[PDB]
Amino acid sequence: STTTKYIFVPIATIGCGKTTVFNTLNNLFPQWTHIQNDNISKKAKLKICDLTLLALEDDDQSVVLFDRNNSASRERRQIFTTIDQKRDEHLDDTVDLKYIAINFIPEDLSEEELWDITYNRVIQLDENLVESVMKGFIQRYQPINTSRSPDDQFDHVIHLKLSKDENSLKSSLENVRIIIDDLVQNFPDLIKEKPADELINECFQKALDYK
Ligand SMILES: Nc1nc2c(ncn2[C@@H]2O[C@H](COP(=O)(O)OP(=O)(O)O)[C@@H](O)[C@H]2O)c(=O)[nH]1
Ligand SMILES: [Mg+2]
Repeated sequence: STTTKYIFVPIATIGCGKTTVFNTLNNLFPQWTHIQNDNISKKAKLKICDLTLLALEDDDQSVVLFDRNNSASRERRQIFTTIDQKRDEHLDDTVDLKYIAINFIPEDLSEEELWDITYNRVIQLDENLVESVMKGFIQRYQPINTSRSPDDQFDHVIHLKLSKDENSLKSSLENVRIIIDDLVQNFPDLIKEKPADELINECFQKALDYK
């Protein structure tokens, strides 16, 4: 009849834990599709928006974890505009697409704290290179604003934490739990009942200790 598919869109900078969070989710939900912009050649014929629509063709596949920073508003605009104009190449008219923003940078977080947390995660000439690339994404960062274009096209926003780890609880593991609880409440057809907490912890351990 009618199928609902989902595209999870981060708003993040480097080192906020996007890949760790998305890998944890995909370990829990192997049927979801994790597309990593960092794995795509900057001269690939099919770019991330193309691979996203390619994935959503199968009745198999209903979730794309769109793994890219999108720190700048123009990068969110690209997603909405490109998917909107190309989806009829791939999907029939019975497929409803929903866009879920995954906000990695709390609105009250200072740029200083954002830098301290992410820079220490990433380091822990090539150092200068990593640092200046990280500074570029932060320089371009425009916080999510659903009161105006383009972020008003999101169907839903999940607000994550970004903290120093406290009480031996990794920030990204807390965020995995936040996402699961939010989806169970707001999109109950997607995940029917929550995975066991020990399974979430193991799936996060796998992602965290990925080298
Ligand atoms: N201490 C700590 N490290 C984390 C956390 N989340 C991710 N990391 C680590 O921080 C680094 C960057 O995480 P990653 O998921 O690759 O960030 P990305 O650039 O947004 O994809 C990796 O070495 C992760 O293992 C966290 O909550 N706490
Ligand atoms: Mg990454």
